[PDB]
Amino acid sequence: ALTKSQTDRLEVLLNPKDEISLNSGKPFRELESELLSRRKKDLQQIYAEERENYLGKLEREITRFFVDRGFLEIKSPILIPLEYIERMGIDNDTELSKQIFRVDKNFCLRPMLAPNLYNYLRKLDRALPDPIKIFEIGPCYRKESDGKEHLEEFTMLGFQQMGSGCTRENLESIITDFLNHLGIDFKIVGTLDVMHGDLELSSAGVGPIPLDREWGIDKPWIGAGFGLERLLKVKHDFKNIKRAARSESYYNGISTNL
Amino acid sequence: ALTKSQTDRLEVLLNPKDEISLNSGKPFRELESELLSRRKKDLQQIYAEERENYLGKLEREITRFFVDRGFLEIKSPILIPLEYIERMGIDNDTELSKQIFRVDKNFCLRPMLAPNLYNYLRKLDRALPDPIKIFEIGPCYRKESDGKEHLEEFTMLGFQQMGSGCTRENLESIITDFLNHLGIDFKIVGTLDVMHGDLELSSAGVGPIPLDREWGIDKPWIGAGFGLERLLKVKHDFKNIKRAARSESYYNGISTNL
Ligand SMILES: Nc1ncnc2c1ncn2[C@@H]1O[C@H](COP(=O)(O)OP(=O)(O)NP(=O)(O)O)[C@@H](O)[C@H]1O
Ligand SMILES: Nc1ncnc2c1ncn2[C@@H]1O[C@H](COP(=O)(O)OP(=O)(O)NP(=O)(O)O)[C@@H](O)[C@H]1O
Ligand SMILES: N[C@@H](Cc1cccc(C(F)(F)F)c1)C(=O)O
Ligand SMILES: N[C@@H](Cc1cccc(C(F)(F)F)c1)C(=O)O
Ligand SMILES: [Mg+2]
Ligand SMILES: [Mg+2]
Ligand SMILES: [Mg+2]
Ligand SMILES: [Mg+2]
Repeated sequence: ALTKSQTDRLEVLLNPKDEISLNSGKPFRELESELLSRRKKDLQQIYAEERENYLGKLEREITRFFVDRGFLEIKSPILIPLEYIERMGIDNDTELSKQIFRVDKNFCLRPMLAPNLYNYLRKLDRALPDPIKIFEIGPCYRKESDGKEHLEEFTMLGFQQMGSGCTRENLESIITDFLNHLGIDFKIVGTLDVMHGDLELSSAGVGPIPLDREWGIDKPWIGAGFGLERLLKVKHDFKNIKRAARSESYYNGISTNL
Repeated sequence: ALTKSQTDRLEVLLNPKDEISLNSGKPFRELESELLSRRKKDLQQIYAEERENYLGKLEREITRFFVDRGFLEIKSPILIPLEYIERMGIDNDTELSKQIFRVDKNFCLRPMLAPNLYNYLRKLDRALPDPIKIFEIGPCYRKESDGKEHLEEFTMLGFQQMGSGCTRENLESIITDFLNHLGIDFKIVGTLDVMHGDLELSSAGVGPIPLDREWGIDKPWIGAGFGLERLLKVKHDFKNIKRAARSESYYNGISTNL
């Protein structure tokens, strides 16, 4: 009989498509040696042929999608003024209020892209023709209870369109084309949320809303935010989102502790 | 005569290749209106035709280079254990000691890639054939005095090879092919530093060194780290590195305050 510790160890080495039944009579040392050999060969194959990181490759694929659909690629600060959080309407009695990683006195690691996107929409409206279409992909940070769907350090896609054409129908069409392009099953639940079963892939919004005024925004808009690691978790059928994270423990979902 | 404040404003709107002499008799309001029109059209052109962010595009170009030369693409945590800094030999009497952005009690924003790359070299040596070739591109953070060559939030390329072939000659060849591929003039000064005039583009190293033992490393290695914003600063002839940063004030080196 395998111990709980022994099966924890074998699960770390098990990949979702592996056709190995641990429940078999063979001893731990044999099962472990078999999985070690498979995971080493998986890494050798990546090293020999493709060599691209899941998270980076997904970011490049998403970037190509939105650039081709006419969205401007934004790269804005990750370390943002703490005042952006309050101006987002976030204070006591909101969950996000307590999830913020603070740096020094006046700064924090961004938990969301909306502040910087708001600022870019306002400034670019003075230069660019209607409608204004932008997106950003990059790190975001939230303090979280241990979860199989939550990382404290994750990667967010955010996209926003401002001006004409900002209808719910057009928003659902962007989401639908995007996730069909990636090959990720979903349902849109209606603000609106893009779900994979019980897992939230995205929350999306249709403006205007009263908050827009604080940011100097006075036009209709549509937008959404997606976690890339949740997308990888669904696409690759990982049982825990840690396999998709920036990590020293997993490479493209393969254990690095061999 | 233009005030210092007025010329500060016009310089924000001036692009390096602009053939406009501010020294001309025309009044501030006219010069400003002329530059505003040029910068707006520069942004319209980006929005119409390419739409890619300088920093992201450079990252993708560098990624393609190293992947094609056989380096594995790494994406590891940006928020790292504070213990990695001490184990790097960094304490009082080192500059970097005081430059660290600390988060909570046991963590910090990484100021360097060497800790995570060291850990990846050690773990991948159990799976991959010799030599082991990896690279990473991503955010790094250092507290800095105001500088025209320094950002507090920047982007670092790090690459490292471990095992056979780790000679100084092979290291200089990687650097030389890389910067000739990007079109960036340089000189190698000899550890070794890759300089553009007085601007340091890279510091590079040849192991083994005694520090390797703390990280479980016992093979020869070569590697280097490059700041992407310094590369963009040289390539685009920006007078201040802020034009290349993650920013809300500049898009591809064009002022967003129009
Ligand atoms: N801690 C996290 N780890 C991974 N992805 C996250 C995390 N927090 C948010 N996301 C993703 O980022 C998207 C935009 O943020 P948001 O809509 O605020 O998520 P959320 O409301 O916190 N969903 P949830 O925390 O699961 O109840 C979400 O739809 C998720 O896909
Ligand atoms: N604050 C910064 N802003 C932008 N790039 C940086 C910064 N700090 C380091 N870099 C880049 O990262 C590379 C690797 O880090 P490192 O060799 O430690 O730089 P460095 O020794 O601090 N050079 P310098 O700070 O200018 O005296 C450097 O060669 C720079 O190109
Ligand atoms: N509220 C989260 C997710 C989100 C939701 C809807 C619209 C956007 C955005 F992309 F338009 F910003 C983002 C965030 O701000 O990142
Ligand atoms: N000392 C810095 C830069 C550096 C220098 C030489 C080698 C590397 C590396 F890529 F091999 F890590 C990195 C850092 O650690 O990022
Ligand atoms: Mg949450
Ligand atoms: Mg949500
Ligand atoms: Mg320095
Ligand atoms: Mg140096």
